[PDB]
Amino acid sequence: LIYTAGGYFRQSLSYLEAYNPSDGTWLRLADLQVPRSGLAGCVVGGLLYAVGGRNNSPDGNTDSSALDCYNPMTNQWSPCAPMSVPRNRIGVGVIDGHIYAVGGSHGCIHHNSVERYEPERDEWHLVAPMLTRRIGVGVAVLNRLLYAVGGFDGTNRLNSAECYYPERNEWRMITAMNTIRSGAGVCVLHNCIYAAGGYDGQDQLNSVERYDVATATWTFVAPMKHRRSALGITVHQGRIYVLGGYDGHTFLDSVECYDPDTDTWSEVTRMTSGRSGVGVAVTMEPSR
Repeated sequence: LIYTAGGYFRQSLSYLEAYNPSDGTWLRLADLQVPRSGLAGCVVGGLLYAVGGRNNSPDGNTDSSALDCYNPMTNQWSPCAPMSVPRNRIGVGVIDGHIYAVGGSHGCIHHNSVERYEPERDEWHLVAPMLTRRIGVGVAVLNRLLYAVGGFDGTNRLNSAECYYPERNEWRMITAMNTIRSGAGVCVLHNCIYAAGGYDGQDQLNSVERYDVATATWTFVAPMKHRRSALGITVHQGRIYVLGGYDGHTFLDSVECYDPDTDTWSEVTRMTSGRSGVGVAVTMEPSR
């Protein structure tokens, strides 16, 4: 199952919905404890983690440092220890069962900080900061290395990408993308880092480009059918899924799937309601 948590459409949502690519169905599950947009989702030990984001309530607007975990066996949410700072429009990646929270904003502060979460101790430790302040950053893990791609620094939208070495504890710059992208969807498929969509300060983008480590190069692939930024992205059974996003006029509910063997995109499903800024991950389906 593909899970989408949170999101945004006129305000921040607490929806938690799971998609079945063979059923067609969307499952409504336990709402997030607090409505949140601009968050990230990941899966460690089967549990679905929802990280950071912001609560845009009609009453107030607060960036979040919260970490919350969802259990598909219990269909229940449980809070974890929070990060050191609120991180809206965050990126996250998993390395050896540890959650890396990357960038994001807190009010006017644009983070370059990065922190690591250890699920076995429910603890958060700060690691080496990034070379760039990046909110709306895409994050991926390839061969146990953490990559931070694109983003916005508060003044400029970025096309650069950097790599973090966990044991070396430092970041080093890599080849920049062909396109400046903030709020793109970044994932790993096979051994290539995919950057899809995003916003370049002027247009929402449908272009997709993938980074090959062996040649240290970003090459363009088949573009999506719909430009979108602040989209959700995940990989399921060797195919990429992008969910939602914002195209400058509407909050999309389109869900596109990319088949790498044919370099093509297809529209498989719509979400129950358009939204952007979701967390998205894949884990076992819940329990009847």
